[PDB]
Amino acid sequence: NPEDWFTPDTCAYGDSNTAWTTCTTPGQTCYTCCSSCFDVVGEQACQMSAQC
Repeated sequence: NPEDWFTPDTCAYGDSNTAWTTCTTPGQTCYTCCSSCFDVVGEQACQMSAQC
């Protein structure tokens, strides 16, 4: 679940919500943020949910 998979050690975000939602919206970092803000478990779950 996308609170759990959050890796703030490398995500410039303090909220797993704001993080996931960045990764699933057009910004500077949509789909790729799934990789650079979540563990591999959250990555695939985000990269399958991430539509810019």
